[PDB]
Amino acid sequence: ERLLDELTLEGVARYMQSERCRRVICLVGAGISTSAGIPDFRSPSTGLYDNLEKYHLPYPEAIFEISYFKKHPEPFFALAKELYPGQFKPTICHYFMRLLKDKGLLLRCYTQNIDTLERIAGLEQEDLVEAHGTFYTSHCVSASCRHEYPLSWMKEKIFSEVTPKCEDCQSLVKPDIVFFGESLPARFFSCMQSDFLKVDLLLVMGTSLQVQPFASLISKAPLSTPRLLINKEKAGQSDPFLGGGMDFDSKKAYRDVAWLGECDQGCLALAELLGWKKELEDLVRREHASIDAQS
Ligand SMILES: Cc1cc(C)nc(SCC(=O)Nc2ncc(Cc3cccc4ccccc34)s2)n1
Ligand SMILES: [Cl-]
Ligand SMILES: [Zn+2]
Repeated sequence: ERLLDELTLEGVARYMQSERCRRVICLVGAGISTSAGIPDFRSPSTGLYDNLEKYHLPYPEAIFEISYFKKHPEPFFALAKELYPGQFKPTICHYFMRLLKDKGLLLRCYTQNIDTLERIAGLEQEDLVEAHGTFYTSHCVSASCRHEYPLSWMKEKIFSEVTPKCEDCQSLVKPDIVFFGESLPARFFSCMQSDFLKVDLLLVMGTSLQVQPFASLISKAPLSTPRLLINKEKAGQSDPFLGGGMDFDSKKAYRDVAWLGECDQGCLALAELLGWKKELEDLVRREHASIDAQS
């Protein structure tokens, strides 16, 4: 009775092009941006926080915490300068999502990433749930002010090593990323409650589904909704020690498919099956050319 004729990428592609699949939700994480030269910011093994000792922190995790930021914002802003990407070129995976949008198939992209590449690739605010926030906008932290500043303004402050202060009230201005101690945006919960009633396919790309509540999203899909993981490692299965998890491989598997490899290569393989490879190549090459040519 299952919706996929077989538990393979080919089965997913046939399902996507059938009349049964009209609304796709993408859940994406750091694995979709590594080929753009942006390392994973939740990983202690990616060499982003190896030299925090210059910042003289009371403990290493203080730099992620909101109360420490509001008291001592300088370490965060110096780290932001050190980690600021040298270019923002979205990957094949980002542009595959733009094609889903262009084809009328994209219900929503939920991202754990803060790098803004989804927006550069042409996903609009309405299409996006930035579950961990984003650098795309920043706000004055004073509750009576909340003046919004664009990334161009925040970048200038970061690179000139001037602690960003609100022009209206002189309070700190903070990028709209979710620090430890802050709540996830209300938009995440609002959109989840509606979108998961409407989803025909979950495309899970570049996330190991380990950080909550973003990981628990997969259990919100209807039981029939196929779920395709494109990721370097299998993820989302039930923990044998702790315990709607992914079932790729048992005799009871019926809807979950794992494609294990680089996110770009998986999206390229899917686009090829769909007949979209030329469209995707042309889109990526033209957008990359435009980005390379920024003068
Ligand atoms: C600086 C910058 C600007 C843009 C547009 N894009 C990027 S992507 C590269 C990168 O990994 N950056 C990073 N900046 C800060 C990082 C750690 C961090 C520390 C404290 C709180 C966090 C709260 C939430 C999330 C992270 C937080 S990682 N980075
Ligand atoms: Cl993760
Ligand atoms: Zn202000």
